Amino acid sequence: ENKVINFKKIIDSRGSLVAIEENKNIPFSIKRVYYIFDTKGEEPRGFNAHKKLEQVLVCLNGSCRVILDDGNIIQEITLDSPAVGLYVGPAVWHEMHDFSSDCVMMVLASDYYDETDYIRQYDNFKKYIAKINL
Amino acid sequence: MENKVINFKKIIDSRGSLVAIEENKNIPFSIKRVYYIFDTKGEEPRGFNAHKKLEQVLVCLNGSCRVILDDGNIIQEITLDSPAVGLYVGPAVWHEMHDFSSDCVMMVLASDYYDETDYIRQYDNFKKYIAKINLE
Ligand SMILES: Cc1cn([C@H]2C[C@H](O)[C@@H](COP(=O)(O)OP(=O)(O)O)O2)c(=O)[nH]c1=O
Ligand SMILES: Cc1cn([C@H]2C[C@H](O)[C@@H](COP(=O)(O)OP(=O)(O)O)O2)c(=O)[nH]c1=O
Repeated sequence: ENKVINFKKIIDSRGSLVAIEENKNIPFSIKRVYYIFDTKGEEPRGFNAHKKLEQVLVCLNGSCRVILDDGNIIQEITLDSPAVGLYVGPAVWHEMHDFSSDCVMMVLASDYYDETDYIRQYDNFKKYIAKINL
Repeated sequence: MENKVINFKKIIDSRGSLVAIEENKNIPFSIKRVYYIFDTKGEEPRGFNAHKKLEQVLVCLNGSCRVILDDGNIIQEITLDSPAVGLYVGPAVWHEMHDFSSDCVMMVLASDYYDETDYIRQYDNFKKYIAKINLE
């Protein structure tokens, strides 16, 4: 798989614009939108996977280093353009690293926040996969 | 505001800050589209129009921007500059975006897909448009 989504960009004298439509340029319906900013420290994040949740990650400013693990393949990608999406399907583990100081990271979700949809142990993540594989 | 301006609950920890918007929860409508303006330049604005059905929430994710709202009746201006603050733009509300900082990133939550046909690009028209509404 290739989980990158290159969004259609509009350009003019004024700037750039990108539009994201649920079930249009993204495979799911948007129920939530969240973002990280004014970041500090050197601790990364993510380190989990969901069971039902489908999301798309967008680095609206600065850049961030993201790693994805479908259980089969691990893909490291550096997000440094707002016209690039990252699709994090269900059962896909993820981590965000190297956040720029000026970074703004945005996530689009298929569902509302649910602490219970978070698999926080890689090992378990892996286990879960197998079972799926079965 | 008691209506137009929204304050989202923001979370601050050792790693940074985080804001979360949930459709028909912290925002009165259903999220359908999400677009964003970035890498801006020049001294010519954006906006200048109204919608008949489209509802939106503007949010300045980085840098700042000056937005003027006009329900026909009253005019309101507000400088957006904190990702935690949302600006509700209901239907029949004319709007304009100004003074985008160089590092500006404006995001916009919309209730529906892009549709040229729901725009009102003419002030006057907006005015007439309005006028009417009142009647009814
Ligand atoms: C991502 C997200 C987080 N939050 C909350 C939960 C946390 O207390 C904080 C986000 O931190 P989070 O990145 O989920 O890390 P952790 O759970 O390890 O603290 O804000 C929401 O309310 N909604 C969301 O959509
Ligand atoms: C806002 C938006 C615009 N667009 C398109 C419509 C236009 O072709 C282009 C520019 O948007 P807009 O700023 O409204 O253009 P202008 O005022 O110069 O006419 O982007 C989409 O495709 N989807 C969207 O969600």
